[PDB]
Amino acid sequence: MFSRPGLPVEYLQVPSASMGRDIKVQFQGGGPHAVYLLDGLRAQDDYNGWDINTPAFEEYYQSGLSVIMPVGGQSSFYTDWYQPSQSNGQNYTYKWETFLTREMPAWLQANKGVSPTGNAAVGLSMSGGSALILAAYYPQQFPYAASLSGFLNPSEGWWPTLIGLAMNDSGGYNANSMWGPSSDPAWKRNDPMVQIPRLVANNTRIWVYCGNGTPSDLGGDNIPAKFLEGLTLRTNQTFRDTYAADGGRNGVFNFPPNGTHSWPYWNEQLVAMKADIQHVLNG
Ligand SMILES: *[Se]c1ccccc1C(=O)N[C@]12C[C@H]3C[C@H](C[C@H](C3)C1)C2
Repeated sequence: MFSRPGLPVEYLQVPSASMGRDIKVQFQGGGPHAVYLLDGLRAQDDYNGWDINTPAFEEYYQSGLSVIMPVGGQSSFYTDWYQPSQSNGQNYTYKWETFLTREMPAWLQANKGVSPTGNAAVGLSMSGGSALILAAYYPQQFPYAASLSGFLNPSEGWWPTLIGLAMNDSGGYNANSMWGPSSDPAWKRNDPMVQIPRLVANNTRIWVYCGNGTPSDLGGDNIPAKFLEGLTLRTNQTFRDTYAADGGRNGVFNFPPNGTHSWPYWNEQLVAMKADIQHVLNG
């Protein structure tokens, strides 16, 4: 849990005009290019889950890369929502894509000397897909994206229902307020599987971790674990195969037999990809 004392970790308050509030960002300056470490479904407002559960700051200290951990955004999918969640009295609209792609990089450039371009987005659970979507639509910002136990085909089959159940359980957030009903174009727009051709066209460097066993942040009380595990396996296989079929050739896939959907394995992936990110971003 957390990193060793004495590191140059700063707790920053970054204004978001789109959300009408400051967003807390934990930051370790270490070079003009950065790794954006995105949190999972149950993201809290005190610390990013990467900091709470891993020594990520310590691991990337003196790596030649800055580390950016935005704080907050429970159940947000790091996306721009249509409107506030109508199930929990949310009193503003999540605009996390606007924050991550416009507001935050402008502020970090002016205040911390971080380049708005040539960075990596690394996500897990909820934010695995977010990382891939950010790279799909903002390739200059994110030539590198990692999805660790992400939801790779959120618009397909039972996934919109299962994601909705999880979002409601995680703070009472309503998926309808986010991307509309499952027939709405926003579901396909934000679906990594559907956006494979963008990832291929831009030659995004992708790193995908597939986990085994008990699901992370998925479905609800009614859903049998085995059913969910089977859906996850088949969706992951479909993503890897479709990426290849669509001409993708810049993706590193990871499926260790003992790997689970858990912080120790997500951290192992973060450690494993460090040299890769250094090479891609810094030469
Ligand atoms: Se990520 C995933 C999901 C479903 C099936 C297979 C995989 C996957 O990445 N498999 C491997 C197998 C071998 C060769 C490649 C690199 C390692 C080891 C994982 C692909």
